[PDB]
Amino acid sequence: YIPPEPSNDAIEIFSSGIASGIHFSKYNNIPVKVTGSDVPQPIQHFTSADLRDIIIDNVNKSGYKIPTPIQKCSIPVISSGRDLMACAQTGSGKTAAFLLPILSKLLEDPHELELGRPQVVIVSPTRELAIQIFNEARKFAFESYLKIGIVYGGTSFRHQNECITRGCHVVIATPGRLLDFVDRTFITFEDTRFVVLDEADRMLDMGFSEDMRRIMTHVTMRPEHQTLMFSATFPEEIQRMAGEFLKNYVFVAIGIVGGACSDVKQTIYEVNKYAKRSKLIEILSEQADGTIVFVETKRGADFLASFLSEKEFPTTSIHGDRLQSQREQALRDFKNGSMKVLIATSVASRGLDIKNIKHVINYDMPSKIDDYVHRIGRTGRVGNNGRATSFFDPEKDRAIAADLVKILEGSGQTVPDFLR
RNA sequence: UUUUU
Ligand SMILES: Nc1ncnc2c1ncn2[C@@H]1O[C@H](COP(=O)(O)OP(=O)(O)NP(=O)(O)O)[C@@H](O)[C@H]1O
Ligand SMILES: [Mg+2]
Repeated sequence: YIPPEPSNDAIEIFSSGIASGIHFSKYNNIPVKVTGSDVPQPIQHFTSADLRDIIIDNVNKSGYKIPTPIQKCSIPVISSGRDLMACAQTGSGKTAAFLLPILSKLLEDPHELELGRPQVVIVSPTRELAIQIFNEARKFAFESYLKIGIVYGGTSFRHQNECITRGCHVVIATPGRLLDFVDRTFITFEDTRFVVLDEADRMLDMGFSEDMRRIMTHVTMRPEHQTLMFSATFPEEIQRMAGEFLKNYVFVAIGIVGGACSDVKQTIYEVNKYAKRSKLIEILSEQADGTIVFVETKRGADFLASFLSEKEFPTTSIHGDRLQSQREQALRDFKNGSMKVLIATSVASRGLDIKNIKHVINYDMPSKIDDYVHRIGRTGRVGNNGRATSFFDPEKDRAIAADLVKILEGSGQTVPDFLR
């Protein structure tokens, strides 16, 4: 496919991001928990966290005034050479929480850039999230000698291998296409001093564990390396599995682990399978701009997108059955307003940061409450408000009624009797 | 099922 190359104009490099909301201040009212031995103190300002000036400059140009709770706790820990497990609600700044200190460390204590040997490997559960992280990295490393780069499936192995063999300090990647570059020995980890697993709980779950074990357990892995794990959810059982790959690690949690973001007004409707589509148009007809509808299957996303567009709703979709180029273009169109409605499977439930997403609709409830938390988290980020509407079907979503209630109470939302 | 060479 050969995806479009990223521009270098500071106007584009800094076009990605959401402006802090009116509730930004509410962040410090959130309880903080830290566990571990001699954990460095939390920094209170970007200009007092031992960050290289280049980095701080890019932060100011990115529009940040105050670090968020996880950034305050995470930055000093990473800067200290410590391993980290960080939990913080969706849209609360976790990406910068690990890029700033890592990027800063690359300039502060430089090592020669070898070929096919990255100094930082950041892994992602989805392709679009990989490129998003990739662009934030370019944003924070803007106007420096640092070379980023990204590797992910659905693209021509040649154009990526190309960009990489020019040498990259930081490599963002999805598991599959990385194990490919690795089994073909074009990529090796002798110089990898930072291994970051974004959406870590997902990277370590049944789906990805084997591939993830192989990556981190590779015979080529530099014995001395920091391992950082971040996520808005982290089931205890997965936190135990993570520990095997962490050394004397610090644990930080802002708020309730796996807790939903309190800035998203959540509403749950009791709808039956065949009553869902009219309800959807009912809602979209009332207001359709900036809405993402989450469905259960790939075929379902495509069917619904086609339906909606035949009814005068500028709609596009994203899921695994579309060409990688269509997946990227669909996000493009949603970001610049071309498309007003985005239909998606959980391929877009985690980490995506889209300014236009003003409403999240769970057309189909997910089977796991954690997936619910990430999905509604695509809205109401950075202290801003947001709404999430979910269609609860008694015919099949009884199993998640219990966890949904807890998440609802836990985020200060109202619980409808039918869930009880 | 959804992701993931
Ligand atoms: N300190 C800050 N001040 C203002 N805005 C920020 C700040 N830090 C990050 N942001 C922005 O807010 C959005 C949320 O950051 P992001 O790193 O995607 O959060 P998250 O915690 O990773 N979310 P999720 O991946 O859904 O759990 C991004 O647009 C950032 O640009
Ligand atoms: Mg994230």
